[PDB]
Amino acid sequence: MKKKVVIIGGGAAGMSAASRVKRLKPEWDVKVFEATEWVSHAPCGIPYVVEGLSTPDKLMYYPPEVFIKKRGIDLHLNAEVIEVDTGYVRVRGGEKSYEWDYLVFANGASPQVPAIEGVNLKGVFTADLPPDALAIREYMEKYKVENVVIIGGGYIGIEMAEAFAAQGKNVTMIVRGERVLRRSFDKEVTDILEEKLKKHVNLRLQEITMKIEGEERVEKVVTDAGEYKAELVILATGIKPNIELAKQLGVRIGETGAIWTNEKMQTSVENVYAAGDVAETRHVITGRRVWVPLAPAGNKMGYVAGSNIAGKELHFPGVLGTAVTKFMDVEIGKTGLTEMEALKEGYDVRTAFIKASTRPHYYPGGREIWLKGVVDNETNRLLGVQVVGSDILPRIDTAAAMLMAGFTTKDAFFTDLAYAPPFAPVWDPLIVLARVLKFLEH
Amino acid sequence: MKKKVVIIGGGAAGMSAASRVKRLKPEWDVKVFEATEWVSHAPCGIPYVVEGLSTPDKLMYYPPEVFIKKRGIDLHLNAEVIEVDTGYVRVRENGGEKSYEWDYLVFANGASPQVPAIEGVNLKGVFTADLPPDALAIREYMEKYKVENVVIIGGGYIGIEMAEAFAAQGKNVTMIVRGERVLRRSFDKEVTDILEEKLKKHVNLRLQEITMKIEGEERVEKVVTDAGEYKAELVILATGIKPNIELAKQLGVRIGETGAIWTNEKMQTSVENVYAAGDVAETRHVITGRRVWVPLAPAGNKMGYVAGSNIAGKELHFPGVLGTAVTKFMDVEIGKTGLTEMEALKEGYDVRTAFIKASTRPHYYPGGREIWLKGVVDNETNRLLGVQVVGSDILPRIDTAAAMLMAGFTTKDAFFTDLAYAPPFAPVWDPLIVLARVLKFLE
Ligand SMILES: Cc1cc2nc3c(=O)[nH]c(=O)nc-3n(C[C@H](O)[C@H](O)[C@H](O)COP(=O)(O)OP(=O)(O)OC[C@H]3O[C@@H](n4cnc5c(N)ncnc54)[C@H](O)[C@@H]3O)c2cc1C
Ligand SMILES: Cc1cc2nc3c(=O)[nH]c(=O)nc-3n(C[C@H](O)[C@H](O)[C@H](O)COP(=O)(O)OP(=O)(O)OC[C@H]3O[C@@H](n4cnc5c(N)ncnc54)[C@H](O)[C@@H]3O)c2cc1C
Ligand SMILES: CC(C)(COP(=O)(O)OP(=O)(O)OC[C@H]1O[C@@H](n2cnc3c(N)ncnc32)[C@H](O)[C@@H]1OP(=O)(O)O)[C@@H](O)C(=O)NCCC(=O)NCCS
Ligand SMILES: CC(C)(COP(=O)(O)OP(=O)(O)OC[C@H]1O[C@@H](n2cnc3c(N)ncnc32)[C@H](O)[C@@H]1OP(=O)(O)O)[C@@H](O)C(=O)NCCC(=O)NCCS
Repeated sequence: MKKKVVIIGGGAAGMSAASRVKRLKPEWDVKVFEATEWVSHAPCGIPYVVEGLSTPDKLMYYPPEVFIKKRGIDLHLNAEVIEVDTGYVRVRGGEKSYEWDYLVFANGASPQVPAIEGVNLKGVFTADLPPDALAIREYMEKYKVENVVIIGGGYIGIEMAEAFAAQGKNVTMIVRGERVLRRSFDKEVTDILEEKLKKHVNLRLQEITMKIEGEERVEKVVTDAGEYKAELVILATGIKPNIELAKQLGVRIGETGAIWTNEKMQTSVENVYAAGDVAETRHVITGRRVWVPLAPAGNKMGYVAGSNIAGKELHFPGVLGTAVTKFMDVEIGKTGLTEMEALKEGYDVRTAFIKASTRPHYYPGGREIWLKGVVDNETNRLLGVQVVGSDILPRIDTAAAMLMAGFTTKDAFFTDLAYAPPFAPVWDPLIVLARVLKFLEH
Repeated sequence: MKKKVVIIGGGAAGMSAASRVKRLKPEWDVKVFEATEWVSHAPCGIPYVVEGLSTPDKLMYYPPEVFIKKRGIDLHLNAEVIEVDTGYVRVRENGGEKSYEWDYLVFANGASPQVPAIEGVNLKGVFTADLPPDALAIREYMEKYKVENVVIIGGGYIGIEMAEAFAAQGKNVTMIVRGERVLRRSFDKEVTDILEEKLKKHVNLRLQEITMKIEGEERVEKVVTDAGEYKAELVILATGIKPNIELAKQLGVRIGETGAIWTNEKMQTSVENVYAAGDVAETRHVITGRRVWVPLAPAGNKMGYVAGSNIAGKELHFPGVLGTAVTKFMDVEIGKTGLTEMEALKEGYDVRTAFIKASTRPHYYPGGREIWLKGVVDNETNRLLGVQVVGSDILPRIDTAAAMLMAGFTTKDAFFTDLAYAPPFAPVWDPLIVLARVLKFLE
């Protein structure tokens, strides 16, 4: 029998789920309901759209007709799913009902709303979806901005901060405690991003935002600490998964806050799946259920969800917590457990923090790179690697493979990594790190 | 007790071994005999010093003072090992000869360029690019004599790296390649073709030519091949290299089928207490398990490390090599790991391949260059046999793939590996992941 598949949300995870199902089952009716004008879009591009490095149409991978005419997917744009119950969906010109044999929550995560005064003032913005990027640029046109404040010291906030310093503004970051990205990175890595950050940005640590002032336009921001002139505000205080439709069916919600899924991306409710930013996943090292709202996993989850619906078993092994960002000259990145995390999990750990060069001592253009590694004292296995400086991608990606596989410090050392003078030093920083840790054996 | 450890060769392999031994056994007598004046040197920097992009003193990692004073190695510079016998080594240093007892011996005397049977190889103006003294000799010749036209006899990596060194200096460069294509021995056609496009535009690329003779006055002026003549004031012979095994043979040391000194995981040779590390040594291949010869720097260094540890009674095993290597001509990056399609087929594998094109950034973020990937896969097990990468930003794809191959990843293992994404780094689907997907998990 043909079967009716319904997908809520037309982002990365949603279309990956949509494509996969139709690809495997062309005779099946695959509907996607997206609330906005946007499909196959990238929230990752926003900062760079706003910076103006590029345009907002380039936050699409594929246009609608590629999905409808070229891939046979019944794509409903401007369509908001408002209710769900067993076997039925309710959507909004018009408010119609649809039946499903399978359901995918490819539903994403909306930004967290801190309840303080002036949050609703023309002038205050939160960066999540592509319509937000156009709204900020449509604003900087209708008004004249020179002072910008950013509440949040995470990555979303840093990328937005950079997106304004490049446009030559007086930017102020207000983070709620002792360091930037304290939740995800360790101090000795975070310090090196901050040296560069302090300089190009008014970094205000250990502060809480109290109110936002203005008329109908924003004009000032007050914190427990001091006042700052501001004509535009970005709020990046974290995000939370859109779980409100999920509960509508008493789908299990994870310790994490996101929708509980298994290896097949199935939920606690039969024929109901979940993928992307709404979905809680598994950690590859730890085995703990964890929430890591990032793009590559989002897509893979959609791919995995699509496959199981179309009746070919596939497992998603989980995630490593691999992530990477940048402030100007400085590349920041991790994969696996941070020292803090590894401690929280009750591991017995040793660590190492080294500096190296990015090129051999002869070939020019050699820049600095720092690496912190975390190792389990009992097994010698790597638990995580953090890298900062220049040219950190080969290291992070490489270490991610090694972790996936459960490499030891010794396994890493003898791995045949490449060397040429225009590429890396003789002793690759990753294998240097792995040597400084040592291979202990009772 | 307090053993005597003698190491022939002061390159990466020798110094790694000497350092390791002394580090584990500080009460031991450790001697390094190096023929030249250079210790801890980088022959890998010869092309870049020739280009003038770097000074020669930059080829040394540590000054010899560090090994002697700071580490305790009895380093003997300008000292050549002439004969080897069980227990003894004959060395020529201060014009004369002398004798040294060894309890442990390491061959780290590397590999030297193959001397071709052409007439006129010994004219002045003809150089080999193998050791640091060569790089000086090349600059000093360009200083003493006017050079406009440069001819490279090559095809392989050194050749291309030497060819580039002369081009960006404005010189007129010609490459003589025996048979169909550049780098034909180590890469597949569809990979080298992309480099070759870039080569021909900045090089007089001459394929399927056997250089017959090098002619000139007292010094070089022309190169004659069975294809024709080429005006040349300077010649680089880079037709391949051979392991220095002639003094191993005196000891009765087993030589592997590759031509290099046979070893095991411990870097031990056929002869008791005798070791070999670096470009002299034959090692294991991580995938095939076959004996292989890959004269490259990171392996040579680890081989020295491993040899040192075993001499000093701390057992360690070198797992072998993947055939991982990387080069660049201009802004074209070329690199491989594992087996090519040709190697795999030669080894009798049931093989499927894929060749894809992608970008280094997403279509929003700018600066996106082109990247091409080739993957070889075993049909029966779904495991990656090898990956070749060409274009821009290829280091992540090779290093990551190397780890995967080292470990025995399948295409599905590769596909589901948590690789990093941010716009200034890569596209949402890393080109490696696309390769793994286009390859397929057929079972
Ligand atoms: C500014 C920013 C920068 C980022 N940078 C990176 C990065 O560098 N690297 C990285 O890996 N990740 C990054 N991410 C995260 C990445 O964008 C997400 O993890 C990924 O896009 C998740 O895809 P998704 O389809 O699951 O959710 P989304 O991409 O958010 O798609 C969900 C869609 O569902 C729609 N929807 C919501 N509710 C309904 C409803 N009730 N009815 C119908 N439709 C609905 C929404 O309109 C939305 O379009 C970034 C995110 C942001 C916000
Ligand atoms: C032009 C060029 C470019 C290269 N580029 C790269 C690259 O990009 N990446 C890479 O991984 N590898 C590269 N290599 C290879 C790399 O240099 C070698 O694999 C590495 O140096 C091997 O170290 P080794 O000590 O075994 O040999 P060597 O570094 O050559 O050391 C051997 C030493 O032993 C000495 N010796 C020889 N005979 C005697 C004797 N009779 N008595 C005493 N001493 C003796 C020699 O003088 C020599 O200094 C390149 C090589 C060349 C020539
Ligand atoms: C593109 C998207 C819809 C997924 O669709 P997908 O079909 O799984 O991925 P592709 O369109 O690239 O793949 C189509 C086919 O081409 C092949 N392919 C992809 N790239 C290729 C390449 N460069 N060379 C050769 N083949 C390629 C794939 O193998 C696939 O084959 P298959 O259908 O048999 O599996 C989804 O990832 C998306 O919405 N992306 C944009 C949004 C986003 O990811 N943003 C990032 C979050 S901020
Ligand atoms: C340098 C050489 C002698 C090896 O020496 P080594 O002692 O084994 O390696 P290092 O010099 O880095 O040793 C430094 C020590 O400090 C440690 N260290 C700590 N932090 C470090 C850092 N951030 N970077 C490098 N080493 C660090 C190393 O782990 C090592 O520890 P160990 O003594 O306990 O083993 C050898 O590689 C050589 O001669 N190289 C020159 C030629 C070459 O590199 N290649 C030739 C062709 S390109």
